[PDB]
Amino acid sequence: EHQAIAKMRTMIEGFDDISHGGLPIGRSTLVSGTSGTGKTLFSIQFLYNGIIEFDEPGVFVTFEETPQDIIKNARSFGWDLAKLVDEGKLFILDASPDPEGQEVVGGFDLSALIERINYAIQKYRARRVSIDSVTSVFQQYDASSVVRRELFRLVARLKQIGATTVMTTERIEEYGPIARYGVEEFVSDNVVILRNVLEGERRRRTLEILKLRGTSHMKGEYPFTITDHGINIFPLGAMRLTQRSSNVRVSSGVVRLDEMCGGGFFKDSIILATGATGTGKTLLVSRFVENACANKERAILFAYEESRAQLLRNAYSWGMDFEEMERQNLLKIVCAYPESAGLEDHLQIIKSEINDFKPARIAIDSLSALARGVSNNAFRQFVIGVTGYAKQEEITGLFTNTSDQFMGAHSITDSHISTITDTIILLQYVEIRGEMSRAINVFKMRGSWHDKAIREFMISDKGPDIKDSFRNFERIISGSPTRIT
Amino acid sequence: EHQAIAKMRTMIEGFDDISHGGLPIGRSTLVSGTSGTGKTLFSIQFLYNGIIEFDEPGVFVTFEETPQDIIKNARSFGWDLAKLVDEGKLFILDASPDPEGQEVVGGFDLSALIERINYAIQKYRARRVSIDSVTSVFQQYDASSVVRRELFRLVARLKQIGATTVMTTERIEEYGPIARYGVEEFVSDNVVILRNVLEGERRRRTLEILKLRGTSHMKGEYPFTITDHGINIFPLGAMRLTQRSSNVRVSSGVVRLDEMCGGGFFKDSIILATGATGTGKTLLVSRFVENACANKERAILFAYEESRAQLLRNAYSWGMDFEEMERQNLLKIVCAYPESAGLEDHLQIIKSEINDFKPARIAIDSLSALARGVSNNAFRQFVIGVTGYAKQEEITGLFTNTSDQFMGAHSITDSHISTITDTIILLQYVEIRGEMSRAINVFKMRGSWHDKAIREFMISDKGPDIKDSFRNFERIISGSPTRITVDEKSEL
Amino acid sequence: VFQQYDASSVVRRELFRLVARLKQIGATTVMTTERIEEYGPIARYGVEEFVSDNVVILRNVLEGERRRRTLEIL
Ligand SMILES: Nc1ncnc2c1ncn2[C@@H]1O[C@H](COP(=O)(O)OP(=O)(O)OP(=O)(O)O)[C@@H](O)[C@H]1O
Ligand SMILES: Nc1ncnc2c1ncn2[C@@H]1O[C@H](COP(=O)(O)OP(=O)(O)OP(=O)(O)O)[C@@H](O)[C@H]1O
Ligand SMILES: Nc1ncnc2c1ncn2[C@@H]1O[C@H](COP(=O)(O)OP(=O)(O)OP(=O)(O)O)[C@@H](O)[C@H]1O
Ligand SMILES: Nc1ncnc2c1ncn2[C@@H]1O[C@H](COP(=O)(O)OP(=O)(O)OP(=O)(O)O)[C@@H](O)[C@H]1O
Ligand SMILES: [Mg+2]
Ligand SMILES: [Mg+2]
Repeated sequence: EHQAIAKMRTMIEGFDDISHGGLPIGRSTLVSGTSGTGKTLFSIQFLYNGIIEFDEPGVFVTFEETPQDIIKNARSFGWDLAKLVDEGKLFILDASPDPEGQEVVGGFDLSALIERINYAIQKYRARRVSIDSVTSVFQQYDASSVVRRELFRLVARLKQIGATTVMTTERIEEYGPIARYGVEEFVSDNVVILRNVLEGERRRRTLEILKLRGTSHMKGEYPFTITDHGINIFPLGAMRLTQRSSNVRVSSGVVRLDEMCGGGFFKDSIILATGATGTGKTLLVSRFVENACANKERAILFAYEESRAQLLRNAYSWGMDFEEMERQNLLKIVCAYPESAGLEDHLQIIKSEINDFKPARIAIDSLSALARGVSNNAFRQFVIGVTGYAKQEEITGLFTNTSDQFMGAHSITDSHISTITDTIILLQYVEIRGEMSRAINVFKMRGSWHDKAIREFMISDKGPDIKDSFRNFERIISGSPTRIT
Repeated sequence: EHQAIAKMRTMIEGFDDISHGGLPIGRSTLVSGTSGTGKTLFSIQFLYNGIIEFDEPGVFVTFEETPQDIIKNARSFGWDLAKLVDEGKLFILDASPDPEGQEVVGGFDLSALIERINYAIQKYRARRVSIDSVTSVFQQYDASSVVRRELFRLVARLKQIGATTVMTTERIEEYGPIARYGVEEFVSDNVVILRNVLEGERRRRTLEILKLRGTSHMKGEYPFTITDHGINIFPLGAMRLTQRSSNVRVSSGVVRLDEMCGGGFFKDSIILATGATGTGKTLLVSRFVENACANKERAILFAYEESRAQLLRNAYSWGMDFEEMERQNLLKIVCAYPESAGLEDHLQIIKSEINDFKPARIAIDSLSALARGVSNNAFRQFVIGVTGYAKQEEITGLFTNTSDQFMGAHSITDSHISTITDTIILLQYVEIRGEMSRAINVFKMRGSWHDKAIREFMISDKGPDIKDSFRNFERIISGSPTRITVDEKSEL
Repeated sequence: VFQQYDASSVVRRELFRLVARLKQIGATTVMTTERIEEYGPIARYGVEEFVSDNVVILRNVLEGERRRRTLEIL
């Protein structure tokens, strides 16, 4: 044809954005990865989504797994392929070998198979084809050049037939050659690499479109997660800087704080509370989560440092009954150890729960605990993710950070998140006469005026009481002021 | 079946959590690793727990070790296989070669072996199968493709038989190919990798479930230990943030402290005492452990810096008789150099002893010492483990930390554990008039009010005496203050 | 000895034969092997590791021009 290469949607979450529309129609895409990367799942989801969203029949050619198994496995994702096979929308073509045995039936090899796939295609009026582990077929006794030819032959016949195909390959090195024979890379029109990178005893799955002959696509690796719903990719670099921005205000749950912020936090905003350990970030969170219930709004408190029970003990000791918020179905507590997941996973759990609960406010107690272990770059990516999501969803977010050093801290954040944020509330210890007092300061607020004082404050059962500034002192920011008389 | 694959529990501690229920029934799981990683043990434990806990017979196929040796080595874990063989619950089928000699044993091999296996399975009504090192079978003269097919044949036949199987393979590189031929990884539906990673001159064993076709499972490596009870895995990432939390108070063993903490520590709480060397962390510990005996409760003191003798000399000089606490069976001391093991080992020793003694209190004199060498992330993981265990077990835990720099310390912890902890007791030196005095502060307390004073304190034979704050000083925290007030008293 | 002209599988069989006969005889044996890399495969043919009951690795590590010998029971 005379125009811009057309793409078939995969409907696999996030993939069509990365690929700028989908898989190129009528050509085949190589998808390779090491064991357990999700090659097989990709290729099934491509067919399954075809059938269920466009009523495009599919043909799935298997060389190793058994059709019963392919079917059985899909149940993991709540997919009934046996039904689809019955309705004639899906056809799994068994090309695996005889557990029993013979060695002279496939002397007509590529040729013959190519006929059965063409027969199947015509028969079911197939639009999508997935060949699972072509690699395993020549893993009979071949050399690079022999593979290049067979692959080419196949790709080509399918091109003639007009089918959009997904071919699956295996690799042994996460960052080494693209597929086993260092030849499939160049014979396909498109290449997709699925990686399961190790790094620190944790595993991180990434998907990469290495090339799409004829169109554009997002470059590099994107994290993804295999869930009950199959492959889920987050193109964190595909999120646009187009979030809605209002002037409406909301309370912090602490009136005086509201005053200092020039009448409260903005609804559309990302508020950061930083401070040495024990300064009172968590008390603010409690208070901010409570204010959303007293106004009959839903709030989620994602906790990564305290148990659901402890959170309740400490909250109740500050007034506020978290128990009720729970029943009233106005407040939801989560709680998990940063270690019980990858940032990718965490991010999704968060999104996920936000979707099932549709909160108005959200508080993540200690981003600084989520940064444990992870790389700064991996972590920043996470923050932009959760931040950006809350921002485009009109949810007001309160995030917490504990600074590594009490008193004398020379930066707002050790991870340098402060720019990714709209409002920064800052808590610090101040040594006043052999005692450790606290001080709160609205460091910055983006669309408002806010107070510039570093007010001292106390914590009682009643909660946070913000008092006055240390007017008669110098170097209050050092943590060790110098009362000047 | 219209259901997603079901799993068989291995009962191997920690494994069913990592594998979300067990191994997939009717399929085979490839377990591979380098020499001495624990392959053979995993496979034996899988059959053993199969028989002892569900009365599911097992067939163990062996290609290299002798049935007598497999039975003999299992005695290391208190397992009498010879008995089970006897009662027809376990059947070791010997597939090893005879120390004499025959050629061309590749063909009939698989097939014969397969009905030998089928025969045995059918004969004993086996539900579980372990094939030990299939690897060694084609290690007769083969190339990758021949391996791939043979494997496939075998797995397949077993699938047909309906057996849940554990297959074992060797590797030569800790992070190299999954299994010798670079082919086994793909033929198997499930793959488990046992690693015995070096690093420093210590070895750390990890288990990873790489893939389970059909279901979910935890990802990554998990440290485990081989013990007299076999493989023991700690899914430190599977521990849930659901620990019970009470408002009950308990004493620190120092009244004045108790006041400062708004009436003593919380029963449910992790306490951290920090400060430069010689400030008295160990004194606080001793006192905290004694307090649990004087109340006839059990306490364990895991010490990593002092001998059991030294602890006793120093204790007695502070009053408190550790001798009695011992006899009375209320106090138990441990002691061990951080270097005499890996963090995984330590964590387990701690847990183990907490189970045999059921303490109400526990103190670890110096986390800081356990941090010697180990990486920060390995360490933090360790702390969350001991910390969380303590917490879900209602045991009050006091941990100690020596800061790397006396005076001027700008962070509570050098390893940044301060967020993992409920109450923080800080000890510091204060230079006052050419002399080194001490100060004690309750830096933070999660559920109470605590005192914000940086009180000076002395140490005598009576123990710790907490005096008053340094009100007329600026830069206390810095360790080197400055006195103030320029108006003594004059006329009108 | 097999450094005469052999491949991995031939070595595994021969070793196994020897070790086996020795165990029958009732002897407690120490068998020595060479390696070329201080941290690579355990022994030459990457096969002796699994054929023996116990494995001990002697290392002589370089690192900064000094040499440090270590013994490990693997
Ligand atoms: N419901 C589920 N929830 C979470 N993860 C799942 C679920 N089902 C399967 N998985 C995961 O997905 C993986 C499946 O990968 P898959 O079968 O797609 O093919 P593959 O890894 O590409 O290739 P191979 O045929 O070599 O195994 C499993 O290893 C497992 O980690
Ligand atoms: N009932 C109470 N009465 C007086 N002060 C309290 C009370 N509860 C807590 N506090 C004070 O508040 C502090 C608790 O801090 P909080 O739980 O708000 O979290 P944080 O400082 O933000 O974070 P983290 O606890 O992880 O360091 C304690 O140090 C203590 O001084
Ligand atoms: N009771 C025990 N306590 C602690 N460790 C033990 C005990 N018994 C055995 N071990 C350890 O476990 C190891 C046994 O490993 P195992 O026999 O399970 O198989 P392998 O290493 O997987 O394979 P192979 O030795 O056949 O190459 C020993 O090397 C030893 O380190
Ligand atoms: N009988 C005593 N009388 C007066 N002071 C004592 C007595 N015993 C110990 N001390 C003092 O207490 C200090 C001992 O410190 P302690 O045993 O409390 O542990 P630490 O400071 O926490 O840790 P570490 O000893 O490893 O540095 C000595 O430096 C000394 O000044
Ligand atoms: Mg907190
Ligand atoms: Mg000490």
